[PDB]
Amino acid sequence: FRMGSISAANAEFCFDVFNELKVQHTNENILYSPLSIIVALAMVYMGARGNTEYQMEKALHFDSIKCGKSVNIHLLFKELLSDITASKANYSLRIANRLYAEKSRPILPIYLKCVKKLYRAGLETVNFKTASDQARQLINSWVEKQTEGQIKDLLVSSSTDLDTTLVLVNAIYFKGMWKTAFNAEDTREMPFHVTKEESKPVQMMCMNNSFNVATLPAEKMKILELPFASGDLSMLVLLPDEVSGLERIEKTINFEKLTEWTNPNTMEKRRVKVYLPQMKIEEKYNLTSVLMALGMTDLFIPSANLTGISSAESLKISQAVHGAFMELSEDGPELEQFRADHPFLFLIKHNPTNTIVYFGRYWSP
Repeated sequence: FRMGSISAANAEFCFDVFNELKVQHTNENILYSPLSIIVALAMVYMGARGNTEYQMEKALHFDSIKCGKSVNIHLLFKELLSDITASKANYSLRIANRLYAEKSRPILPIYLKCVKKLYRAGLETVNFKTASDQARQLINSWVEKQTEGQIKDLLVSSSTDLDTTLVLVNAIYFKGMWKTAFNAEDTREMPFHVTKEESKPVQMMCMNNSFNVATLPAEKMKILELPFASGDLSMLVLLPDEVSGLERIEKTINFEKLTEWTNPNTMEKRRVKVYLPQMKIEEKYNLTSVLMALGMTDLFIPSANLTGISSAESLKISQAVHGAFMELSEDGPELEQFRADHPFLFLIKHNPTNTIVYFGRYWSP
């Protein structure tokens, strides 16, 4: 299992991000890709030195797993992304990952070559100094095109100016299809109980088929596995038994607990009557504060050491922005109930590696 340590680092980072993200996104849907974020940061890490590099190594959990000392890590991420990025029939996963760099911060040839070999077309030089607004529009157009129109204005107007030197831009798009097709003649409006007092209407899909499901009364939850019609991704839905059971589960979830709850011992194939809201979600984040709070403070202040990217005097990450879009479309004996009509957590995983590709909270339609 070559990819096992990288999958584990990604999961630990996922829950580190969730713990920070949820502090400032209360009573809100959450959707992000720990994988696309960690790949973006690994690309920057390749050019970081000194304390900046050390902080990233710890915060990305690389301290537990040519182009620098961590070339193997870069090689494993490149291989993993190549697996999951693809357009098959009924499967489209796109990651848009780019570091935009000010013209007057010349890029070291070695970093440019390393990005070409390991991180695709992941680096672009632009004129922020005297064309920061055109640069902004060009960046946002690229993100918008790569996400099939779904992630618009990722870099907002206040975010770039003549002093911008580096912007990390990361977006992920996924559109897949349910394997057990939900028949649209059964989709209908049902109340979603955001709280015991507040309900909102949602288009609710209904399925009745064999599914793997963990039934966990000691944790007061059920975990449903939903395969997709094509690709090697699947969804897990963690549904609290109680209308307001989410908070207790968010306070306790981490990589170790998630592994315990999904152990194959208690995952059982059985007939399930599933109610699930239409899963089409978009979220955008400025992750600068979150990543500083995780320990990568140096990267975002003028004392950043990015001398493996450029020898220029001043250099730092001005903004790190992430946009995530996820959609699953449909196709044209007693049952266990799985009625996801109150807030829940969900994730999309890459089955061959157990890598978390998306992590999210469904709070409200």
